[PDB]
Amino acid sequence: HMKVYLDNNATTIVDPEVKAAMDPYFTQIYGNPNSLHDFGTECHPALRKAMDQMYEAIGARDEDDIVVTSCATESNNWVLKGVYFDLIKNGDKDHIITTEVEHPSVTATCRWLEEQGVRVTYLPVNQDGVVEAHTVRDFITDKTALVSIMWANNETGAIFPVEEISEICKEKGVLFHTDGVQAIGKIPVDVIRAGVDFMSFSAHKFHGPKGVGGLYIRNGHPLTSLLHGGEHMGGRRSGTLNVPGIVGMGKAMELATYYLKFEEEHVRKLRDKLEDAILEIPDTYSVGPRENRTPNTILVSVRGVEGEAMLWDLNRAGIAASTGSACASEDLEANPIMVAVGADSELAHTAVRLSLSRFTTEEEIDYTIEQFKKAVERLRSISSS
Amino acid sequence: AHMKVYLDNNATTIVDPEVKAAMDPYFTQIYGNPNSLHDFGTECHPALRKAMDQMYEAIGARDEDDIVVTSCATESNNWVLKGVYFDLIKNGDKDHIITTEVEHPSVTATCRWLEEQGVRVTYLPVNQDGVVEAHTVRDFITDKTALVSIMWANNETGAIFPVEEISEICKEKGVLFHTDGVQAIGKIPVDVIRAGVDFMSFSAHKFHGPKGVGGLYIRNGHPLTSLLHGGEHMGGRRSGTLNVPGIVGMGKAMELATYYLKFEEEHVRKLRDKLEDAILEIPDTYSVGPRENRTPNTILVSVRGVEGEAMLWDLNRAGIAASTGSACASEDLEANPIMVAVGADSELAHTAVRLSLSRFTTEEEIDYTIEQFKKAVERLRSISSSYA
Repeated sequence: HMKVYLDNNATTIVDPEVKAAMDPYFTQIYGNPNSLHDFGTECHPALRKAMDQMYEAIGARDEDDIVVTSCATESNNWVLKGVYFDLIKNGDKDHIITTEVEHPSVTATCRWLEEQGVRVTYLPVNQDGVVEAHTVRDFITDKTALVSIMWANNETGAIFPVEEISEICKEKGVLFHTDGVQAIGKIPVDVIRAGVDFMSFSAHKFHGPKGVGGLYIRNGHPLTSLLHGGEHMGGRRSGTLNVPGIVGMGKAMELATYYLKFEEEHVRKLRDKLEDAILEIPDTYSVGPRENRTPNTILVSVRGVEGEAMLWDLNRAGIAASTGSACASEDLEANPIMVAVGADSELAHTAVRLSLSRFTTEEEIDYTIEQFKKAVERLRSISSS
Repeated sequence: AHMKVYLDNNATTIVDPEVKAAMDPYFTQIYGNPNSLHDFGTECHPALRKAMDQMYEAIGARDEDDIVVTSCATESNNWVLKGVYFDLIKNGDKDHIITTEVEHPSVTATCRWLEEQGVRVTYLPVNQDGVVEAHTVRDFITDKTALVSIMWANNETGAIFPVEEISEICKEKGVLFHTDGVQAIGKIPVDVIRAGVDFMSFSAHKFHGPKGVGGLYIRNGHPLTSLLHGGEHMGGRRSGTLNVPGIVGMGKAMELATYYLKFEEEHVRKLRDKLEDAILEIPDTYSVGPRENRTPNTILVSVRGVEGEAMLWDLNRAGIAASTGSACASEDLEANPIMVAVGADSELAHTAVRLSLSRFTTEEEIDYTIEQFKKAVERLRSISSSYA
């Protein structure tokens, strides 16, 4: 029996060196950075180094702004509700474009905004689990305020063509926000090559602590504060700084870009080994093309078995994984495949999501393969066909 | 001379080594998402349950009430103000909020933005004793008042507001009552039912908890439109992955704060009174606010000849951390010169030195601060051409 964590898309372990970087800023270094005395300013070089690491990690420039939030949920709420306030309730706009596969912090916010008179089109997702740039350009009107498309999906790992969406969005002169939580540490992130106006991210996705996130803004574009008050974060988000959170997030983001620049094959090779091994089981289908998928993600549908049952038989074996919505369909060759769908569909079935990280060992993978085979055989023997 | 001494506790506090020890496992040892169904995710569930229990017991909340964990009391204040505006003003029949001129910027600036959306706001001035009394709030409530938001205790003077009577008046008039209780936890007894409040904001890093975590208490699970929408974290009232270390730390810190409350009432109050008496032995010095209505750990002293910012800077050169506080010159009923609390945006305001202790303050630190304070006053009065 071995405990194995493959739910990294939900949360990640804090790198011990990141935790060590955070350690002094609880009891040793505790002053408020907004104070003028030496106790308050003692953490200022650490905050500056952290902010520099974040700017460097995402390819932001000096002109741009990076506001530290409590989580990417805050960031999504902030950009959606602030653009609604700026260009819809006090502007001449009334439309937002997004996808039916976004994180709940975007979907539920969009539904509340629709409860405030905003027209929102949740764009359906194509066979590859992606939304393409021509659909969105066909859906931009003269009243569209904002296009909000996640950078990569958390259930399938599919990468969205955020750059092409940016080109079109700039053509129509509409702001572009992306939920980039799944991008940091897994794919190259250059927010000027992506052309996005706003980007949300979360530290606990790339081995930073929980309780700290960020929102990126291009060229300090105006965005009404979600949290008003004091002049923390350039007067854009009030409240005492989560000093350990900031220090840790910066260290984690630097480490994420280092391990993507060199440790890129270790995670990708283990993901592909696991996926090949699982796909050698009869009547298994992996959702989404691997060549457009983050290196750490598999979303597998097992026929005969149900995703929750597969999840709990894995959990009994010490393996943590999660669920993902999928729909039954075919390709152009008329071969049955499993494809992405919004969770709120009736044609969705639960597939098993397995997400690795840079801390996954090959032994963990051998154990996971063996236990996956075991669970599949035991459970197909007890149900349906 | 130089000794580092921290007397700016009303701004932020050191994390109790026990709170840090309670937090340590929940970064790398226990890291699963509490919203997951596998054992990795649920492993932290008992710590969250225990922390939530610690909070409810610490503030005297009941089982019906809700305690939603926020990122900071700034979040809580923004949430309560903007949510009541959404519920009872934009989609209701109210348009008035009553508050004070001495609120934290989290509430003042929010109120000004609400005024920018058509909300009538009355910033009630604060009296000589540095407090707003219940009868004036009653005089200002109409049948359009949606919410009364008055801080529990002031962060510059430490003056305690009569939140119980204000609640009584609010309940007679049937208007919701929110308090910024950040300054109350660890310094005064906090029972949110005896205070009669409908909403209360608090922040962990004020009572020796970590930065990045706060809370909002809600009576009886009163409806309040979410500031952060999404998943159903915190009963669907505040989305976003739980700050597990922050929650555990906040629970431990709140338990410690209520335990140490009598240490703070006795010993810390004794050290505060020593420092304040010693400082008041200097000619032309005035303590803002009556002590018999003040949190045990706070002094706001106005010096006549010296300027507050200069006094802060050379005190810091001596290793002493303190802060500023707004004050206005006045007289008492006997026509004796006194310094009284005033909003920061007044032009009749000058800077007084704020000194705030904690349960970690030593009598050596107090003695050193007394000596260095006297030195700085003498030094800066010795350079004045005006002072006499």
